[PDB]
Amino acid sequence: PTVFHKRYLKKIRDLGEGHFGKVSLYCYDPTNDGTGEMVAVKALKADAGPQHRSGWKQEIDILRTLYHEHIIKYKGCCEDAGAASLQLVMEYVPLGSLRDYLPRHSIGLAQLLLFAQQICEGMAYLHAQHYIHRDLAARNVLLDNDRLVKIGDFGLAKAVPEGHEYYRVREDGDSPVFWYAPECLKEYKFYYASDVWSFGVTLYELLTHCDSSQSPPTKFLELIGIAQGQMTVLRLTELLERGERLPRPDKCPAEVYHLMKNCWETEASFRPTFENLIPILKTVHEKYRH
Ligand SMILES: Nc1ncnc2c1ncn2[C@@H]1O[C@H](COP(=O)(O)OP(=O)(O)O)[C@@H](O)[C@H]1O
Ligand SMILES: [Mg+2]
Ligand SMILES: [Mg+2]
Repeated sequence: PTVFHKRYLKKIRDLGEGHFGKVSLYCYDPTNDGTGEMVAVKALKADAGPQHRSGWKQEIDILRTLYHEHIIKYKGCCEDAGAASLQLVMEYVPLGSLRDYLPRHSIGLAQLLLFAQQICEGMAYLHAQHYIHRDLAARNVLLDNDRLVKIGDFGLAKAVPEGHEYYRVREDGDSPVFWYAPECLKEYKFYYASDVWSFGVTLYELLTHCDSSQSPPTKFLELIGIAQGQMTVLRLTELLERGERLPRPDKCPAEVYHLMKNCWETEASFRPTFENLIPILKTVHEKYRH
């Protein structure tokens, strides 16, 4: 509901880009003294078409209705006269995403399992609100402090109508295919269980400290090959249907890899829900903590 006046917004730096969104760091200082809050402002590029504009409206509408300790905090909106739409104002998390933080900070196993438990808590809340995230990846998991994680980026999020188990989307170039379950790839159907598959991929990213050489696109493309014409998604669907999976990260405990593999069941109903994962991850974190 809050309205931020463009008048008092001072750009500090960009945090994320590019086609078709941009996240920037601003100081919102109405007193003009410097005591003003630091905010992360997400803007829709003025060049964006109707499809991305109706989607952006949905992203703001969804984030506005969500309230959870593991979901990025919505602060309000700013009128972007130049766009012309709304700029999404949210809390700024200094440590950034796990994708940017982990390659530079060796975090212990216990802490990574805590982040994974918190991701499941935030996701179970999201699923109880009858929404699917559709872009669950380490790049979209923001770190508030060494012990606290927050899910962001609701750009692909959708409301799943009551009584329905899935939502159908179309063939898109920006689809994060390397984080997607086979039902999404082959039938274009996104179930609550499809987000669980993406969590298994996110859990794999965390256990690899988001190392680029071990990332899901890197590993799947080494399996698929780069001279496949328009067939990368087809070869991906085929390798997953044959039971091939991302490997066990170095130092990942066997039980944790088995949990990962269970999130990667080909049959969507054989996967645990986020509600089932919470006590499991609480127990595993407790085992590994010291
Ligand atoms: N609240 C925030 N605080 C700090 N960095 C953020 C915040 N929101 C986003 N970012 C950074 O900007 C990147 C892009 O933001 P995101 O919402 O995921 O946009 P996109 O839809 O283009 O992927 C994130 O991966 C992260 O690096
Ligand atoms: Mg993102
Ligand atoms: Mg996004």
